Amino acid sequence: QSLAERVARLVAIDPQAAAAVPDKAVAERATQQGLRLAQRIEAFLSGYGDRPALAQRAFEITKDPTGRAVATLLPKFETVSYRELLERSHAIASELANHAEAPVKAGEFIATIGFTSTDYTSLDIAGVLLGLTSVPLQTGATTDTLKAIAEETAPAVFGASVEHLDNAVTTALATPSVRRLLVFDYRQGVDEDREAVEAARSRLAEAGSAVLVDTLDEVIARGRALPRVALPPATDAGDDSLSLLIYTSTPKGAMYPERNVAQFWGGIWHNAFPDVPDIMVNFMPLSHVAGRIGLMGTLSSGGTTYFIAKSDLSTFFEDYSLARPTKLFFVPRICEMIYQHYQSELDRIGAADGSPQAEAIKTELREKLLGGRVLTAGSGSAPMSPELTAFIESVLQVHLVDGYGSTEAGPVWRDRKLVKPPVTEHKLIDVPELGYFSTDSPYPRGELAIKTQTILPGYYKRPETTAEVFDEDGFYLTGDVVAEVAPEEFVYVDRRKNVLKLSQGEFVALSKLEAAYGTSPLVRQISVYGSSQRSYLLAVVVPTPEALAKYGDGEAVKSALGDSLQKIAREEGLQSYEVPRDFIIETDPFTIENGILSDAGKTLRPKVKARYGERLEALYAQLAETQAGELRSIRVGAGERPVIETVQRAAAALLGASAAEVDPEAHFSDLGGDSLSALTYSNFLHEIFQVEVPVSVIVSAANNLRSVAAHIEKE
Ligand SMILES: Nc1ncnc2c1ncn2[C@@H]1O[C@H](COP(=O)(O)O)[C@@H](O)[C@H]1O
Repeated sequence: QSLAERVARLVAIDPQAAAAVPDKAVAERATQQGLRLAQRIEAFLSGYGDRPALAQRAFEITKDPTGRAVATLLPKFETVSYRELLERSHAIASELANHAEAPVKAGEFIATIGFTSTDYTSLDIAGVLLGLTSVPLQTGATTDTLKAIAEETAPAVFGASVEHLDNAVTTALATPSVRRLLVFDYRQGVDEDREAVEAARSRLAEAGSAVLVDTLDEVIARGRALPRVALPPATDAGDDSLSLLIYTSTPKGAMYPERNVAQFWGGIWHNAFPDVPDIMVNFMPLSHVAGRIGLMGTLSSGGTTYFIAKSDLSTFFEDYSLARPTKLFFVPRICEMIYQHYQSELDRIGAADGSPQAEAIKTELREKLLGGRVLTAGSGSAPMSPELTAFIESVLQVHLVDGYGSTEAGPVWRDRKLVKPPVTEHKLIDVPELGYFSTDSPYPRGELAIKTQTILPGYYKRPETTAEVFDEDGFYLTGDVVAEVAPEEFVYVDRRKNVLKLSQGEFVALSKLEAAYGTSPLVRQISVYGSSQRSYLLAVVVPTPEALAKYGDGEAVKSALGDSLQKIAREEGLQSYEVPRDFIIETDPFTIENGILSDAGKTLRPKVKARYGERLEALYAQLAETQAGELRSIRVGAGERPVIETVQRAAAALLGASAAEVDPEAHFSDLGGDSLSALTYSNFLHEIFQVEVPVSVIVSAANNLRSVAAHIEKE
C-alpha cells in the first residue's frame, strides 16, 4: 500500500510521528538563494527550536559495592531539542573564538576522533559557525595514519571522545600546530572518564607540552556566558570556503566546500534514498559521508536522530526497538548481521526457510526488534547481493532503495537511475585491460564517468591525484565498472581495483563474489582472494559461531563451506572458477578496532592482504609443492623399490588421489586421468626407468596399473 497512505495512518495513530512531520515554511527560509551554510543551519535549528532533535540513552551513575562510580544505561532514551543543540553549538564557538591564550579564528583546522553523538554533532556545528575546516578522523586508523593526516592539515584544535583520548594525545604530541585538546562524550561523575582526562594531562605535562585540555562540558559552560560569534564567518571565499575534509583512500582528503556541505542539510542528498516524519537511528561515524547524510537530512527535515548506545554495535536491536525508527539506512554488513540473526534463530527453533515459523521470526524482526514503524528504507556504500535484498524486503515489507554514490561525486544513482540534478552528463569508458567494452553482451560495460554539480574541487594539497581522476574532457572517473541495462539505467559490477585476472584469462569481480557468498548460512564474514599467477580463488572466512561448533575450524568446515558456496554459485549462475577452492579460517571477526573494517563497515582489501596475504600465498604455493616434493621422492627412490609402488605413487601424486583409491587393479581412467595427463605420466616414467611407455599402454581400458608396471619390467 502507498507511502502517502501508510504515513497518513501512522500520523493519525502516533502523536510522536505527527509532531515530526517536516514544516515547509522552515525549509523555504533555510534553503533560499544566497544564504551562507552557517545561516542555513541557524534557520533549521531555530525554526524547529522546541522539537526533539537528538537522543542518547539515559543512564544513572552507580557505585560498585571497588566503590567506583560508573554510567549504567537504562532501557530509555532522552532528547535534546533543536534549540538546546543550537545554544551549545554557539557556546562552543563562542568559547573557542574568545579564548585568552589559544583563540581560534576562521580558516583554521580542527581534527576529531569520535563516534557519533550529541557532543560530536554540536562540535561539527560549532566548527561551521566559526568558519573552521573540520577533519573528522577514522576511529580504527592506526596512530601512524592519524599523525600523517594531522601533518597535512596542521590543526589548531584537536577534539576526541573519551574512548579515543589516548590516541588523540599521542597524535597531539607529534603535531606542533595543536594548541587545544577538547574531550567530549564526557560524563561528569564517571570515574573512568575523570581518570582518562587526568591521564591525558599528566602525559602532556610529562612530555613538557603546553597543549591545553578541556572537556566540552566546561567549554560550553563558559561559552554560555559569552556573546555569540557573528554569522556568517569571515572566511576568504564565501560558498567556496573549505568547510570539511573527508578522508577516503592511502588516505586522501576530499575537499568539501561550504556549498557541498550545505547539500547534506536539506539539499541534494535528500534525493539519495510526500511529507514523511524522519525518526532514525544513527550507527555511522561522522568520519564517513553516510553518517552525515542521515544525521543532517533529519536535522534539516525537523525529525529526530537516536544515537546507538555503544561504538561496537552490541546494543543494536535494543536501540532500534526503543527508538522505533520511521526511516532506515543500511549498509550490507548490517543487513548481513540481520540475516545472520534470522538464521541462528532458525537453527535454534529448528525450522525451515519457507515456513510459518520462520515468517514469525521475520514478523518479530519487523514489529519488535526494528520497532514496527518503518515507512522507508535505503542502502548504499557497497554492493548488495539480490538474495539479501529480497530477504530484507520480505522482513521490512517496504522497497529497499539502492543509492550509489561516493565521497567524491555525491549521489550518482538511485535504483539504477541517474539523479539529475546533480548529475549533468555521463558515459561509459571501455576498459580493454579488464575485458569491459560497450559492445559486450548482453549489456554494454565499462568505467562510469560523470560530470556532476556536486563534484569535489580536488583532494587536499594533492593536485596530481586530483588530475588523475579527471579525463581529458573534465569527466570524473569513478573507478567503478558498471553495466548499462537500459537507457540511463545502470547496475554496478565492481571497482576497477577489485577486478582480478586469473592465470587462464578469466576476469573476476571480487567484491561481487563476497556479496554473493555472504548469504551462505555458514558465513559470518568473507574476503575473497586472487593472484594473477593462479587459476583459482581462495578466501578468508570467519564462520558463524554455529558453523564453528558443528564443523570445527579444520577440513570439515572447509568442506562444508565449499558445498555452501557451490550451491550459491549454481543458484546465481556463477562459473566454477568463481568459487574459492580453499580457505583460511579465522575465528576472530574483522572489526573497525582491528583495522579490517572501515568506519562504513566495509571489508578493506589491502588490510586483509597485509594481515593474511603471506598465509594465503603459502596456501596457493603448497598444493603443487607437496606434489612436486612427492614426485621428486619417487624419482629418487625408484632404482630400489617395487616398480608397482612407483607406478602407484606416481599415478596418485600426478592425478590427486589418496593411496587408498590407488589399487594395483585400478585403471588410470578411474583415478581421473585423460590421455593428456597420460602423456605427462608416460614422460615421468620414461625419465626414471629409461623405458618407453606409450599413451596407449596407459589409456587403453584393457589395462590397469599392474598392466603398466608389467610392461615396464619387460625391458
Ligand atoms: N549503492 C552502491 N552499490 C554498490 N557499490 C557502491 C554503492 N555505493 C557506493 N559503492 C562503492 O563505494 C564507493 C564509494 O566509496 P567512498 O568514497 O568511501 O564512499 C563507490 O565508488 C563504489 O565502489
